[PDB]
Amino acid sequence: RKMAFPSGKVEGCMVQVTCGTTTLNGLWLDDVVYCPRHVICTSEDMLNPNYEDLLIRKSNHNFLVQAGNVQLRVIGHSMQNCVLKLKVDTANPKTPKYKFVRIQPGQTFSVLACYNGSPSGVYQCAMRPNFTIKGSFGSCGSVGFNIDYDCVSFCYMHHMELPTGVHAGTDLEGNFYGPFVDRQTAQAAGTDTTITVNVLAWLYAAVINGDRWFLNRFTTTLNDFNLVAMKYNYEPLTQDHVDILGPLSAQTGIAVLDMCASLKELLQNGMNGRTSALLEDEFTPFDVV
Amino acid sequence: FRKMAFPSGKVEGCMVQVTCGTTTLNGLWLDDVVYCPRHVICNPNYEDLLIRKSNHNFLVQAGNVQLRVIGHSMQNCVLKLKVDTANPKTPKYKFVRIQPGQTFSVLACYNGSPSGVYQCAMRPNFTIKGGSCGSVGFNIDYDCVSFCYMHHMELPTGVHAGTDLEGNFYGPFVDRQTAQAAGTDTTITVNVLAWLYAAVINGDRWFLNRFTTTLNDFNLVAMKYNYEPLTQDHVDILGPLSAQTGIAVLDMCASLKELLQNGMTILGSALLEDEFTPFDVVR
Repeated sequence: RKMAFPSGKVEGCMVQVTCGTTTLNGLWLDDVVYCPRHVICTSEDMLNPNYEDLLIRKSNHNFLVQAGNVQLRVIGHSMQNCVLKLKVDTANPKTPKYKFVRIQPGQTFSVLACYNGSPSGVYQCAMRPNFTIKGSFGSCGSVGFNIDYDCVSFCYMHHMELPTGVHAGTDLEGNFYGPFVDRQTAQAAGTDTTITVNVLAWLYAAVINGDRWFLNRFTTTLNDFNLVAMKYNYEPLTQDHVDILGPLSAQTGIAVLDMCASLKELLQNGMNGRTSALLEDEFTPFDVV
Repeated sequence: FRKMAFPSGKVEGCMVQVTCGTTTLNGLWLDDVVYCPRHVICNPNYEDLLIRKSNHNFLVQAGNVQLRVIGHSMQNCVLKLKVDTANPKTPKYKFVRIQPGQTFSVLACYNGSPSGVYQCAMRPNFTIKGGSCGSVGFNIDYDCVSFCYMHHMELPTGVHAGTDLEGNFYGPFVDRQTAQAAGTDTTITVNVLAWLYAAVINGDRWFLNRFTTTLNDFNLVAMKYNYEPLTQDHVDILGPLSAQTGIAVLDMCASLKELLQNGMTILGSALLEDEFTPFDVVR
C-alpha cells in the first residue's frame, strides 16, 4: 500500500488565514504562520497581481488568523518569495520538531488536505517530473511533509490549480516548484513522464516480496534502455539512479541493468492479466527499503 | 482521483505497546482501558490461559510511560486491560461494526508507534488487503472517531483478518494457528458505480451510453464477471449521484456492463476501482 505519514504532528499546526474575503490555510510553527501570499489578492488581482503594492497597503489587523476557536493576534508580517509570514504573539504549543526542505521530482511525501484550517484527509504523493502534484485539492495552503524520527520535514505548500486538474505550489521558503507563478496566466503542466527509478525500485520490492514472473534472461546497456524507455514517456535513467538502486540490486541478486531489461519487456508486453495492473512510480528507492 | 485517509492524530494519541511474556503488539488506550487482541496471552483455551494470568503479567507502555494494569478481562477476541491512568488524549469515540464494501482508515503501528495511515475497504470476503497486530481501523465524523477494526492476523494469501472493537471477527476466521484461507473475493459493484459517478463529476464521460439495463439482467452479467450483486438498496444509496449527474443507476449499470465486456482512461486508471463508497465520492 501507498501509506501516508501519520498526520497528527501537522494537524496541530493548521490554522485558517483570512484577508478580506479570501480565506485559506496557514501553517503555524512557533510564532509564525506561513500561508500563500495570494491570500491578499481579490480574484481580479490574480490576473496581474503586484504583490509588493498589495502588501504595503495591509496592516497586521487586516489578517484574521484562527486556530480552531482561538483568534491569534498578528503582530508583524513579511513576504518571502511567494509565501506570507505572519508573526503572531503566541508560539504554537503543539509545534513539532521540524525543518524546511526542498525536494526534487520523483520524491514522495504526504499531503494533509485542509479546508478553512481544518484537516480533511491525508494522502501520499510524488512530485511529478513536470513539477506538479496529482492531488485532491479551497485547499490552498495545505502542506506536504515527510516525518523522520519525530521530525517533520515540510517540503510543499499548495498554491494553484492548473487547468489539467493538477496542482502547483512552493517549498516553505516560497519558491515555486517548476516554472509556475502565483498569477492566473495561461500556464500549463508540460507532458508528464514516468519516474523510472521509482518503477525499478518497486520491481526490486516485488522480487523481495517473492514475485519474479516478470524477470527475463536479457540485459541491456544503459543507453539502449533509455532509448527504449523514452519511447514510453519514461524519464531517462542516470548513473546516479543506477547507483541509488545498488543496495536493492544486492539484496535481490538482480543487477540494475538486468532489472532494466525486465522493465523494457514489461513495457513491450504489459502484464498479461497479472499484477497492481499498472507499473507504479510513486515509491522511491528509499521508500522501498 | 486520490484515495484519502482520515487525519490520524486523534488515534495516534491512543496507541500503546502491550507485552505479555515474549509477545508484544499494539493496544488502544481509551480512558482507563487498553484494548488489544486476546492472543497476546499466547489450539488455545483463552478462558483458562487468562485465569492463569495476573495483572503483573501485562506490561503496557505509552511512549516512555509504563501504565500499571489493575484489572483484566476478555470481551470475545479482545483483551481489556484496566490501567491506573486515564488517557488524557482520549477522543470522542464510538465502537461500530461495518459491512463488507465499506471503507475506513488504518493506522499501521509497530510496537505502539504509529508508522503510516492508509485507506482500506472491507472486502466482500471479510478480509483487508493491507508486528502490526492491534492496529485499528476507523472513520471520523466531525470530532467523533468510530473505531471499526482491530488487526489480528495475516492469512496465507497475504491479506489481513481482524475483529471489531468488541472482539467479533469479520469473516469466518478464528484466532488460532490452524489452517485458514480467504474465500474467493468479489468486486464491490456499488463502489465501482460510485467511482464511475466520480469520473463523470470530474468531466470523464466517454463510457456513458444511450442505453439502460434491468437490475436483473445486470446481476446475471455481474455474477459472471465476479462482481457482487446489486440490490435496490444499492440503487437507493447511489440516488444522490444519479440526481447530481443526471445518469440513472441502471443507466450507469449499462455503462459498467459495456465496460466489463469490451474494456476501455477513466480517472487516469485502467482497472475499475472499487474501494470508494458512494459516501466517499460525495465527500
